Amino acid sequence: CPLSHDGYCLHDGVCMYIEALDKYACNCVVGYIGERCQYRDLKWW
Amino acid sequence: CPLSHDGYCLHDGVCMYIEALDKYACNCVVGYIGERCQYRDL
Repeated sequence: CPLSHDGYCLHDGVCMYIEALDKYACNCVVGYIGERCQYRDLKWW
Repeated sequence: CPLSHDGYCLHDGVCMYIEALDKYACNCVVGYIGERCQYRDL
């Protein structure tokens, strides 16, 4: 996830290093899913 | 949307009642796809 893009992850998410995923990905807010959190999971609340 | 509680259409979308079918529809905002506007179309 582009650490310079600034607004790469959508819906108030934040690009960072997720250890559990041992990668630099989008850390979305509870509910959203997808590479940049573009999708919403209505089954997850 | 006569519904008392807000949130049927996520992401600033407006809801509407389709009498003929007793079904609810949503008027998502541009860039949003889905029955209730869940998906952002990039």
